[PDB]
Amino acid sequence: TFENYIGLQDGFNEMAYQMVAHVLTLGYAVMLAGLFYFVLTIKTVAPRFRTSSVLSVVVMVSAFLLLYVQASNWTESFVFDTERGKYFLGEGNDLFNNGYRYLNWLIDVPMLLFQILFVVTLTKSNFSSIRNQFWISGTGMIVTGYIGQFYEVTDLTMFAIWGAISTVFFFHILWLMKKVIDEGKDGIPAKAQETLQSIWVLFLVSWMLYPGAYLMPHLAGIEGLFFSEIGVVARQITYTIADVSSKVIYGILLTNVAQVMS
Amino acid sequence: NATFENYIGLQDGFNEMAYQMVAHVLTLGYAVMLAGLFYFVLTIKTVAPRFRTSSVLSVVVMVSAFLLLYVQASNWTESFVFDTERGKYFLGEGNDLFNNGYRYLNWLIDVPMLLFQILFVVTLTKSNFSSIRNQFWISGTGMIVTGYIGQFYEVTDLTMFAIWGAISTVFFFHILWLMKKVIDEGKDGIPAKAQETLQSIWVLFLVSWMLYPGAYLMPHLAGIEGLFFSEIGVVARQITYTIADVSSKVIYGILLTNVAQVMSK
Ligand SMILES: *C/C=C(C)/C=C/C=C(C)/C=C/C1=C(C)CCCC1(C)C
Ligand SMILES: *C/C=C(C)/C=C/C=C(C)/C=C/C1=C(C)CCCC1(C)C
Repeated sequence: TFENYIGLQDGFNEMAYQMVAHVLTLGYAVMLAGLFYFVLTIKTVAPRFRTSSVLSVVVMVSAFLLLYVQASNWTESFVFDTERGKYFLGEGNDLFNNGYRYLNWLIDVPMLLFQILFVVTLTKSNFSSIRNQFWISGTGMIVTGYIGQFYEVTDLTMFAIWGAISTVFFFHILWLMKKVIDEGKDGIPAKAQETLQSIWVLFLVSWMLYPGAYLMPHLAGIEGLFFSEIGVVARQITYTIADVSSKVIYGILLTNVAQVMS
Repeated sequence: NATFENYIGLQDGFNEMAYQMVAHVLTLGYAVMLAGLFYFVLTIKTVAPRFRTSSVLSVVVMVSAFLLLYVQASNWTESFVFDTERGKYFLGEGNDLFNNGYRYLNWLIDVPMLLFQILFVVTLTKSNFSSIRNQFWISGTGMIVTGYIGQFYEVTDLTMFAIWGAISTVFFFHILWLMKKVIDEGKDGIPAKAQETLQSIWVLFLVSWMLYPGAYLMPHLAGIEGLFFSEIGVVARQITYTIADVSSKVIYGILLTNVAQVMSK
């Protein structure tokens, strides 16, 4: 409950509050933009690759609704105070919770992991085990990382152990994902492999922003510059930077591969 | 292995009346979506800011429903070729009507939005907003996904048709149970006029959403399939789907603004 500590203790200034709102807003705006693209490029690809576009489409709705709800929740959860000149947390149900983002990833991560297996062929690996290990590891990554965030402020020590258990589940993801890229690369045109490598480095970078934002409150030391409203701002841009990269750009690039393969 | 509309269009064919009635009801469909879009943009100012998230969601539902119902109308016109020997329309050139993908893509997109938006209007006393949303999404998505999968076996494998269709009804009965809770809970504490509208919303939700399995699963469940395995059944199902979409999207969103307008006073 990092945002609710800052939101109630220090408060949010007008710039910070309206930035998180605006960033989240264009976040769900580009989600619907990416959805428009994936529907249009469904007959651009062969029937074999149309499962990937649907997975992109399904991912687009869920990210939009998440970014949509979190944008609405952010607008309503913090009420302006006239005497102090800041926005403070207030009472209701349906308050802004960054853990809702986690539960979204619980289902979005496997889809984003699966849909490349529908684009990319597996050589010297069976589709079942790869997909099956993707599922358990990514799910195991998110659930324990979900747990650690509960101790983001009250217990930094549990925040450490739980958040570290998941980052090896992360390292599992990258260790199963690399061969998917590798084995699927050779055999198809080299330009599609170059795309696929860009898809890998993009994969690498964007998926580090999610533990990187998980480390925003305690980056400039435990309670430094980022244990403030700017650390709350910084976290929500980062997520929005990651979400476009991890989903829209990632799916757009998986389609180019599917288009190149006809 | 074959869609109901594909089999009829490839084997039996379509006489002029049936062929033009499907396009007619499809064009009427997106016309109602475009007209509903006018209402929602025009009413966005009639509610307090906290309820414009629901109105804009309706706008989003209208745009995508309009666009996707539009492509279906265009595809229906372009996918069939007239045969002068039979006086009928036959799907040609390996046109599969996209396996009704645009129809199911439309449902895949709109269903979560339709379920999500009522939480932006209605206030909850006992339930966890995030968990309701997650369940809504899981059930709604699985329903349409399993509906699209089983739709390929309606003419071929009755066993596979039943196993996927029965799975879609699991998700469906779960949605009904959820939507009933949200509405019954959101009635507490609000003016009785919005309570009455919320009940009309429930009844409308119940009936309209029921029309989709009615046109797909209930013909086989009652043994009336076979009488509809023709061009008549293709038209009857499309008309039912279109009436259901107007009710579940446009009429649904209108009543939501009426609740938000009462609570915005
Ligand atoms: C569309 C959403 C995406 C791709 C989410 C990705 C999630 C992760 C790579 C983040 C996992 C975490 C860690 C590696 C460290 C501990 C906490 C987490 C869950 C943020
Ligand atoms: C606006 C889009 C809507 C409301 C469409 C929703 C679809 C359903 C409520 C129906 C789903 C189905 C079943 C319950 C059983 C058989 C398979 C379906 C997809 C027709």
